[PDB]
Amino acid sequence: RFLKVKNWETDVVLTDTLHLKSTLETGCTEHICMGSIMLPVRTKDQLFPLAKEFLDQYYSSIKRFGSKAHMDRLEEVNKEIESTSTYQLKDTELIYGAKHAWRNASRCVGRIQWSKLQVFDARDCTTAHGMFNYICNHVKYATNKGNLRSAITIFPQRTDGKHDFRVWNSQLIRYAGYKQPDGSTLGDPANVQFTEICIQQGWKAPRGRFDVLPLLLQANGNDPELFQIPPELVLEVPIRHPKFDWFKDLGLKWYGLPAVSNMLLEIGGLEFSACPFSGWYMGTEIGVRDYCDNSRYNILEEVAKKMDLDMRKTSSLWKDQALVEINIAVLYSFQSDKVTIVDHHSATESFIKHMENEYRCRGGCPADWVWIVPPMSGSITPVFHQEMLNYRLTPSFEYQPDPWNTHVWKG
Amino acid sequence: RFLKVKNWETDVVLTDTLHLKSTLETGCTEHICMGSIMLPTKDQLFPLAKEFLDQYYSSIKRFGSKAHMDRLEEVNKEIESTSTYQLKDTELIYGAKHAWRNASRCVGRIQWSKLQVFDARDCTTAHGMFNYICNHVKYATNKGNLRSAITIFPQRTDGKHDFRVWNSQLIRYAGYKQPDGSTLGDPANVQFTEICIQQGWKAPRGRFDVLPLLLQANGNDPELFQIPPELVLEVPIRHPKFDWFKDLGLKWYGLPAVSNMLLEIGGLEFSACPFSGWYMGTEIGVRDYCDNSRYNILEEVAKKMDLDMRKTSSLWKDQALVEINIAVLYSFQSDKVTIVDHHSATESFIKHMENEYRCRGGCPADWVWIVPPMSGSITPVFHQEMLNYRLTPSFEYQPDPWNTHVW
Ligand code: HEM
Ligand code: HEM
Ligand SMILES: N=C(Nc1cccc(CNCCc2cccc(F)c2)c1)c1cccs1
Ligand SMILES: N=C(Nc1cccc(CNCCc2cccc(F)c2)c1)c1cccs1
Ligand SMILES: C[C@H](O)[C@H](O)[C@H]1CNc2nc(N)[nH]c(=O)c2N1
Ligand SMILES: C[C@H](O)[C@H](O)[C@H]1CNc2nc(N)[nH]c(=O)c2N1
Ligand SMILES: OC[C@@H](O)[C@@H](O)[C@H](O)[C@H](O)CO
Ligand SMILES: OC[C@@H](O)[C@@H](O)[C@H](O)[C@H](O)CO
Ligand SMILES: OC[C@@H](O)[C@@H](O)[C@H](O)[C@H](O)CO
Ligand SMILES: [Zn+2]
Repeated sequence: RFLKVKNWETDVVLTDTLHLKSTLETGCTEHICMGSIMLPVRTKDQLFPLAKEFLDQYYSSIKRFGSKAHMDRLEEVNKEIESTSTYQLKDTELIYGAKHAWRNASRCVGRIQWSKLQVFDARDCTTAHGMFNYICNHVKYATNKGNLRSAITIFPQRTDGKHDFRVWNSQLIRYAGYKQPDGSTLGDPANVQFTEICIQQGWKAPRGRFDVLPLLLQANGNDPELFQIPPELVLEVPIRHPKFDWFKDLGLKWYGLPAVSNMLLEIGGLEFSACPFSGWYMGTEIGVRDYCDNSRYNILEEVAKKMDLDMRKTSSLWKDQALVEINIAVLYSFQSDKVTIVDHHSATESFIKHMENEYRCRGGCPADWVWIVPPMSGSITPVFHQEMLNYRLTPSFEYQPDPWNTHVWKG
Repeated sequence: RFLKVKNWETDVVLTDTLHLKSTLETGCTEHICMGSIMLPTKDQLFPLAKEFLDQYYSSIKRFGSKAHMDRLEEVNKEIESTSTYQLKDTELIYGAKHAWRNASRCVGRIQWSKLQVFDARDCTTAHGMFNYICNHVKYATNKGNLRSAITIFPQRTDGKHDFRVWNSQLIRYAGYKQPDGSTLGDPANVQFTEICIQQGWKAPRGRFDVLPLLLQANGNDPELFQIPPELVLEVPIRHPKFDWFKDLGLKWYGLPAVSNMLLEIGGLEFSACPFSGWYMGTEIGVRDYCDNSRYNILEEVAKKMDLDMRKTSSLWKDQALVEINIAVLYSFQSDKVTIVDHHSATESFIKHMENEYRCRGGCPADWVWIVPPMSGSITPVFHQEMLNYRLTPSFEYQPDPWNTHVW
């Protein structure tokens, strides 16, 4: 079967066949669309078809499908599964699987970059101190003094589910949040619960507005351990505005390296529960979401005050006005400090070219419109006008529950 | 089977049961979400009529009463014999309000119970349609203090005698493809403009020519009518800070009135059912003015603001976008023509979703359409999970009549 998507700005029509390869399910049915819902231990039985399907995809991409190397590899994996109940990926297959999980990430606007990903193989890691060292190395390589390079570090896969590797942090670099007795929050409200867990575990909290959290690392299903990233490895940008000289006095800064550490990477039925990955920011992530969500740093009022906008009525668009100035400031600052960042115009235009290329060479590009459209100026970006099809391909990044909700404490 | 929607800003979780009542399909499957796609006989009729009458009688606390059973029998009788049926005035009104209530893409539904229903089922000719429409325009405009209204023309019979308004909105501007190769006026309406011309309209060929009405009664050939200028309230667009803004020569009309949809009630189909409310400001300032395939004025505005248009990362488009939208709201407000800003409208909609969950068990909502086209995440709907599903009575899309009509 074929499916068409149309761009309503350009009338360009594209044809999807890739959706035929989708296996995992969406949450939607013929009677209900779940497209705006935020959230979407294996047998030998289920494992061999997953491995075969993956290895067939890998062998086709290297133009060796049905070769002797292909056939021998299938047999080698089959034997390993029934003998040891699982299997190990070769290095090339791991690299391919990690890149493809990114290529297949339908909520990712940055996928034009998918084939340029540095893969660090950390499957020989055994302790949390080992994990600390791997993570430091990742951050230093990815940071590259501001010329950010995409990277992923892949700790040992799941075995019985009782020996998981996990990074408890939601991002490798992120700011603490502290709920005060009077009910206000100091620092980042998104991270209060995790900050509380760190303190409980022994972290000496500085209790300021931008304290970089310590790493909380779990190796081999053991209790997690606390480490501090060396400050010299944490690149940060003070935020200032090109015209508004009072902007600096808001005391804002943000870190340069976005590094997601709480997702699960699934490759050929194997589950990599610790797989921190990093790229670079699109400006709106910081200027719109981190700074301006009511439940995050919530700076809109203070900024509009300093801009002396008319705040008596929403219809003066004071929020919209302040929003734009803050976002200009974020891009200005990163650019001035030579730290990689992309604006939402550049990013969405690049995504449309990526998507079209993918339709032509791959037969499709699964994409989640709700997530691809930026959180400001939606319709003056080309993605707003682009119909998209959302489906799930493997290899993939998947959500997993926060580990404090599942961990069996050893004590 | 019982479904939860979470607001990620406030943590409020609501439980949806209303979706189990859904009849029509979504376009989605368990393998593919089509959430962002723009357009996804007598035997068929009695179940649809029964389902409708059941909800109607339930709504007036008379479910399973003799009045209920009697009407079911009566309509049954009437379909058996006539192959269709007629709604009582009360049922028609209820059904129209509920088609609005059920419109998953409509952010303004807090208003749904306040809809003036004009029954034009006695209408027979295009001149008659013109008269009803003028009366609707004048009633709804109410000198700037806009009132929601729908005018309902006769229902489909054998489908060869359709009433249709060929216009996509009652009031809209013409578009003219030019020797130049550029488009003068509104590029969305080029095709319709030409049809009007080719039917004999004498076009002024300006930037903001109010289209004539192209009205089709009883499956006959459509006829042209000019809406009395005095009934078309228009707003000149100026900015409260930029004195130069007025020199752009921008205006818009006060009355948004959709005329190309099909109203489905209890299986009956009302193919001409023009309906009107009032604007959310972004519709004009973001979409009408700034879409690339529309008036596309971002470049000229940015220029008058002397912004650095060298780099996308200066956010010159974004800055100009906000100013254009400030001007739209200020101009409508200054002239006392009802308008709602996107902050106000989306705040209302969250309150309405909460009412509907509390009083009806749910509220179908299409997040892709509900979130405004600017400043998405600073409005509360951005953070609100929504379930989309199709309830009847409903408004439905239908093919443009010129593709279908046999002249
Ligand atoms: C190279 C620069 C990149 C940019 C600018 C970028 C941009 C983004 C942004 C803006 C989002 C949405 C984030 C949010 O609102 O929470 C996102 C989602 C995502 N991207 Fe990227 N991306 C990049 C690289 C990467 C890399 C290197 C990977 C993994 C190898 C990745 C995988 C993802 C995934 C899995 C999501 C979805 C997260 C979820 O569902 O919660 N991206 N991308
Ligand atoms: C009273 C003020 C109202 C406001 C502010 C309002 C707001 C809106 C907006 C902004 C849209 C999106 C339109 C677009 O982007 O093209 C919309 C969609 C819609 N509204 Fe309303 N609405 C109002 C009243 C009404 C009324 C009176 C009806 C019907 C009786 C109605 C039925 C619809 C329908 C059916 C759609 C979806 C059209 C489609 O799917 O293409 N609304 N509403
Ligand atoms: N630019 C980036 N941003 C990014 C990419 C993927 C994921 C994320 C973080 N997503 C947060 C999702 C989330 C979590 C908790 C609550 C919530 F509302 C939303 C951020 C990158 C991070 C890593 C590589 S690129
Ligand atoms: N404020 C209004 N706006 C509005 C409400 C419903 C529908 C519309 C017009 N929608 C046009 C959607 C559309 C269709 C086909 C192609 C396209 F690009 C865009 C506008 C109202 C119109 C009537 C009552 S409220
Ligand atoms: C409820 C809704 O799905 C939720 O707010 C989504 C909307 N779109 C998003 N898009 C991105 N990129 N990131 C997000 O966190 C969200 N949040
Ligand atoms: C392709 C995409 O579905 C399309 O551009 C939609 C997105 N959301 C929208 N939302 C509204 N309210 N109106 C629209 O016309 C659209 N267009
Ligand atoms: O404070 C705890 C949160 O940071 C955490 O629960 C995240 O929201 C979660 O890891 C998803 O990002
Ligand atoms: O916490 C809700 C959002 O504000 C948050 O997830 C941001 O979008 C994220 O930090 C962007 O990178
Ligand atoms: O033509 C595509 C859109 O610009 C258009 O449908 C507007 O969104 C509409 O006129 C707003 O009322
Ligand atoms: Zn769906």
